[PDB]
Amino acid sequence: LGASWHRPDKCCLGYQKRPLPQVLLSSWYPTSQLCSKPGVIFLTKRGRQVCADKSKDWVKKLMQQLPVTAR
Repeated sequence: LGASWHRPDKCCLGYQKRPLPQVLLSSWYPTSQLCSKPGVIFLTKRGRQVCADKSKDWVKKLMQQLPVTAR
């Protein structure tokens, strides 16, 4: 504990598991590499974040459909 927030557990242990539509998606940001199984989270336009693994199929298309959260 102690400012645990300082630790961004973005390395979602599990992923969406389902293919979401880019019709409402915005972009996607990659997690750290110091994880047991880090992938990439998708930040919908106005929806929410979604952990996914580029390894997937729909997650791959999105990567090409969207750029990446850089800021």
